[PDB]
This record gives sequence, C-alpha cells and structure tokens, in this order.
Amino acid sequence: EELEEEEERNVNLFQKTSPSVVYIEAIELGTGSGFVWDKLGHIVTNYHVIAKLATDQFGLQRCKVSLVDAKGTRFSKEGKIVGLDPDNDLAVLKIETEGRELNPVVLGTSNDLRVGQSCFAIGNPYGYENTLTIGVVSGLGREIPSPNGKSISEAIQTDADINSGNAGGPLLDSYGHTIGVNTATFVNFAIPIDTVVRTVPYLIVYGTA
Amino acid sequence: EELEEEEERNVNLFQKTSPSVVYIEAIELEGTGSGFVWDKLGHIVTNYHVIAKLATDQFGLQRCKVSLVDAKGTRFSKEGKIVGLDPDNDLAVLKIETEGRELNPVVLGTSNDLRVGQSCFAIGNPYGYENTLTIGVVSGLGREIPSPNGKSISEAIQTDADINSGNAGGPLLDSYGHTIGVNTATFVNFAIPIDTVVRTVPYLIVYGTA
Amino acid sequence: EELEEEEERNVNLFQKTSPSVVYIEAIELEGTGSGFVWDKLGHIVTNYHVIAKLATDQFGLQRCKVSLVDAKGTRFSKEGKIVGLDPDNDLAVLKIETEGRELNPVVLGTSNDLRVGQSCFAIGNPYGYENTLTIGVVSGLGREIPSPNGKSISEAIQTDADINSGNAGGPLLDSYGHTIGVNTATFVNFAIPIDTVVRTVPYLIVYGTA
Ligand SMILES: [Ca+2]
Ligand SMILES: [Ca+2]
Ligand SMILES: [Ca+2]
Ligand SMILES: [Ca+2]
Ligand SMILES: [Ca+2]
Repeated sequence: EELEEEEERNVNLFQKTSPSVVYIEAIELGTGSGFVWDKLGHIVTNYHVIAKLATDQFGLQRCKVSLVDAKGTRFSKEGKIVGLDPDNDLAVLKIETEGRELNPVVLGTSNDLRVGQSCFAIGNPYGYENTLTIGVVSGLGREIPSPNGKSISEAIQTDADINSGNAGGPLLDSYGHTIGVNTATFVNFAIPIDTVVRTVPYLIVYGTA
Repeated sequence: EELEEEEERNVNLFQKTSPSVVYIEAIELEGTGSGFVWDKLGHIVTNYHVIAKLATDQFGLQRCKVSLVDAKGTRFSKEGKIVGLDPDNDLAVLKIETEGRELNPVVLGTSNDLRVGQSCFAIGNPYGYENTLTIGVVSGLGREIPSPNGKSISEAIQTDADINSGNAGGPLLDSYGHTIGVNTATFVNFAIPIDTVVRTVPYLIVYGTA
Repeated sequence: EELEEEEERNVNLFQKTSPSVVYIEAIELEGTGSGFVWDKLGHIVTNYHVIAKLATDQFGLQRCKVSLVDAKGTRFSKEGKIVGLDPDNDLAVLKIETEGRELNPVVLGTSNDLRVGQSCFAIGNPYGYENTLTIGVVSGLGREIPSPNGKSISEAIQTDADINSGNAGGPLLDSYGHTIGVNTATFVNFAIPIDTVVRTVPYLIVYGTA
C-alpha cells in the first residue's frame, strides 16, 4: 500500500483478527463483545456482559451471538453458557457451528509484556462492523490472590480507548496475538491472557474454575 | 530535524494544513466552532450545529465572525454569511469577503477507500488563538444510511483521535495531508466522510440547498 | 527485541525515566499525586494542587509521604517537607532525606522549541504501586500569560496523552527521555512547560518563593 509501514501493520492486523470477534446481545423476551476460542464453537467474553442471563435467568433471558465464518459470511446463533468465573470476570459460551468454520484467536502470553509496547483493542459496538482502538500498555498490575469481582490480578492497563462497545473482546499485541480480554465493568483495563489460559479449560470441562 | 520520522511527518502535516483551518464565533448582539477553507473565493465549510442558532433563530442580532490566516501568514477576521445548509448531513457553507487576501484551501481526498487502521489527524481552533492537533486511527467505517435525518451519519468515519467542541467542524486528515472527513461532535468520535461533502457542497453554493 | 522499533523506544524510555517518578500521599492524621526527582540532594517537584491542603490547611495533622526508588532499584518511602510554593504557576518543591540513598533525577529539556505534532510521554504513579505510561503528541503550544493566576497556564503545553489524577505533578517527556513539562489536572490535557520550572525552581529552593 501507499500507506505508511505502521498504517500497513495496523490495517493487516485488523483484517486478520476481526473475524475472530463476536457480538453478543442479551435479549429479554446489555450488549457486549467476545471472541472465538476454538472451532468447536466456544466463545470467551466478560461475565458482566452475560450477567443477567447467568443470574436472573427467570426463563426469558436469551443470548444471540453474531459473527463471521471462514468464508466471510456474517451469521448468527443461540449462545449457551458453558461456565462462569465472576472472580476473574470471565465467561464461556458455546454455539453450534453446524459445519460453519470459525476463526479462533491466536493466543499469546501476558507475563512477558513490557510497559510501552503497542496494544490493539477490537470490539463489535452496534452489531454491524468491528471497531479498532490503538494504544500502549500503560501498566502491569500487581498479583491479587483473591480478585473478588472488582479487582483484576495482574491487570493490563492500557490507553487504547475501552468502553461498552468492546468490553469482552480481545486485546492484541503487534503480532496479532491475544494477550488480554477487554473489561469495562470497572484509564482502561484488560484481564491478562495467562489467567484465561489457566481458567478456560476448566470452565469448558468442569463448568467452574 | 532530530525528531523521529513519524514526528517529522506529524509536524509537517500540521504546518501545511492548519492554515486551512478557521475559527467560528457565533455572537449574540453562545457557541464556538471550527471550519475550513473550501476555496479561494471565500467559501468556508463547517458543521450545521456550529451555526445552528444563527441560521434557525436569526431574530436579527445573531452575527457570525470568522478568524483565519492568509497565504502570507497574517491573522485576520471577517463577517461570515450563510450560503447554504444541510442539517441532514450536519453540513453548512459560509462565505466571507477575501478582498484581495489569498486563502489556503484544503486538499480534498476520498473516503470510500479508507481502511480501518490507517492514521487520521483532527485539526481545530479551540479558543480563537492557536490551532490544535489530535492524532488517532480510523476505528470504524460506518454503514450506509439512506435518510440520515439529524443525528445519524451515513458512512460515518469513526476515529479514536480525541474530538470535542474545540475542533468540531474542522477537517479530519489522512497521512498525506488530504481531507477525508469533517469532525462532528453533536453525536468514540465520528466524522462526516469527505465524499458526502464533495457531492453536497457544490449544490449548497450554487442552489443554497442539497 | 522482537518489538517494533517504536515499541522499543517506548519500552526503553519508560525503563530509563520511571525511576525518577515519585508517588505522593497527602495523609490526614485525602489526596494523592505524582512528582519527580529534581536532584540528588532530595528535592522533589510536583503540582501545588497536589499538596494544597498540607500547605494551606496545615492545622497540625497534615503530613506528606513520598515513595520512590533508589539507583539500585529498591523501593522506599520518606517524609516530605515543603521547601517552596508557587500557586500562580501550579508548582511546589519538596525535600526528603536521602540518607545515603542515590536518587534518579530527571534530565531537563526545553519547552520553547517544541513543535505541535511531536511525541510526548506522560508518566505517573497512580496507586502507590507501579508507574504508568501514556503516549500522545503535542496538541498545542499556548499563548504567553503575564499574570497566570491560579487556573491559567502561560505557554501551556496541550497534549492528547491521557492525563488524570493518577499522573498529575509527574513529568511530561519527549522522545529523547527529556522532561519538557509537568502534568497538571487542576484544569484535553495540559502541562506546565519545563522552561517555567527551570526559571522558578531555583528560587523556590533558595528563597522559598518565586
Ligand atoms: Ca507503504
Ligand atoms: Ca505511532
Ligand atoms: Ca482518550
Ligand atoms: Ca530525524
Ligand atoms: Ca525489533
């Protein structure tokens, strides 16, 4: 492109990662983002994003997930809760792929981050297009033994604008790897990808951390 | 300069484009805003909201002062007269008398070939004194809205360059220094795509409406 | 590193300048702020607003704790005493007892040759634990104000690097790691230009006032 090198990396990073980002609507008969964990149809998001569906339930609460498959085709499916972890603000959902091929994130690591490197936050703000915000890693939080709801252990602080429009979506590094999960239930913060890598396999298999 | 390459680009872009930026004061005999020079005749583009009371209320008192800079670098000010309005797309055109002054028109770019991730530069004139620069990326390219009506932009450019009152109505630029949109604030920040402006402004000038 | 050149400069700038940054707690026997190490003797520069109650209220209980890091990397804390105040330019100087600790003073730069569009880096210590980094550009270079008086900065540096309570009183830096300003928040973000601090701080130290 006739774009600068940095613009080129940004543009490419978005083209290759936004197909992993999903849009989540909490309907009552609350909106958020999430991302594709695997080809089976597991979706990671924030607990706050699906808080009513998981607690109120009451029978009426449903969960619609919109995304894109490997061909580029927008589509939508009912999302079922597989596991919750409100302590780390994590939740896993499962959709039925039904032969659709998904685009899983590429997991990175959060223990070797350095304050000053680029970070990229992607969300799906209104159900239509995905959105990109860019900043740096501003801070690497301290270890919090019992996080309890409103406190992230090892939180990644960033100055990439993070709001409701992209909470639950991935925080990426300059290689396009996912190093965190955007939150907003609480100057912006992500849950480190290392906490998610330790926890998500237990939510899938046991249904709790 | 001993500045990094990126700083150098930013510094030059601002030097070569800020002279196109104007400051707009809605006086009652309140509300301030930015706009930019469209051509050497003295046409100025801004937001409709920026000149809303002057255009709707009128009443008699409402005047319109425009401050800017000529090609020599000399600051100066003039009365601004409404030429056309397009509240649907949040656009307005004003006319000032140059009287032998040479202005610095923007360089129009295009907005249908933008890509999420490229750089954008928002320039305004926030308090009547110096121009201001904010830098971000194109965060989103909005969907088509056939009948925008007031508080909705068709093909809105979303950016994370900080956009406020201090620079509404001023230009959003790309890395070549071309204008690709118009900063709005009436509605996470949004610009009206320069393509909508390129189709609409010639009609505001010639007919006085879209 | 496998980091891009720009990330590399950012990462290094932070590593080499965050040890100069200090955390300031106004304890009543509240209000927190940042500041930075001016010299090896133990002088600390910050905002006046940050230590306002300790300087005006006093009463008796008001104390001032300062946390920082020595040249070996060891975190440590000390009582901080007011040396001089300058509320007109929102400046204050504090002194601590090093008692054989080696400190890390900022490297002073200049603010008169700044250009809108160059990079700037704001650093603070927001909750007493780690230091934070925010990155932007110089957005504006303010006009001269002969009598600033409280809520108005002469030659203010405007930036779009995020500036809040968590880093007020801390340094604003350029791409070389030099300090070009002091973050404020008592008043779109603003820093007090380092040139005003370079003229004023020697008087606060020696005479106790500007
Ligand atoms: Ca290129
Ligand atoms: Ca950059
Ligand atoms: Ca911001
Ligand atoms: Ca250079
Ligand atoms: Ca490298």
